[PDB]
Amino acid sequence: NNYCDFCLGDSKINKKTGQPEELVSCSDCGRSGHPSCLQFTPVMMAAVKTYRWQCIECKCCNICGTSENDDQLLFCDDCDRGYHMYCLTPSMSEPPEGSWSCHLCLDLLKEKASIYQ
Ligand SMILES: [Zn+2]
Ligand SMILES: [Zn+2]
Ligand SMILES: [Zn+2]
Ligand SMILES: [Zn+2]
Repeated sequence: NNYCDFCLGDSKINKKTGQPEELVSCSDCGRSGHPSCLQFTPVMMAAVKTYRWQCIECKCCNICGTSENDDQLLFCDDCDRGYHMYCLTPSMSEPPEGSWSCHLCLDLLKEKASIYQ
């Protein structure tokens, strides 16, 4: 929990970059990483600190709260939250093309959301 799974560093030292960098930790299993190690964009690096982020193994739909039907569980390209295609309104029959930003991110980030330009 107090070490980055990817570089084995900690909050005091990112071993890849040499800089101090906060860890983000999965709210369910404790899997931790530096945001840069997790290869998050600066927008996502920021977003995962504003809510109880979950790693891919633990990720649940933010709407229904389940981790079932992973073949329909979208990840927002800005905040990394999961959403089932069928939980969205309107429901999506097929996955989207290109980048996809959830409603929370569109509201908060506006023009900085991935879906734009
Ligand atoms: Zn790291
Ligand atoms: Zn986890
Ligand atoms: Zn759902
Ligand atoms: Zn989002």
